[PDB]
Amino acid sequence: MLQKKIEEIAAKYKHSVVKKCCYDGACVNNDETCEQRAARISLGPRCIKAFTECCVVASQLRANISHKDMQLGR
Repeated sequence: MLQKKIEEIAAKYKHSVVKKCCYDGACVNNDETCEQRAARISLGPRCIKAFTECCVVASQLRANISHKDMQLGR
């Protein structure tokens, strides 16, 4: 599951673009500051909470495991 709970919340967005936003969120740079690590969340509004959210849930998916769940579920 390199993106199961995140590809699901991404696809269930009321905005095709929010999909990419959550895409990075799950692929967050490393810690909390996801797009923040990027440089400055400046790709859109739905992004801020879309990516931030997918990156936070992804944050808990990768902040506790380190295998199928982490390596994949992230």
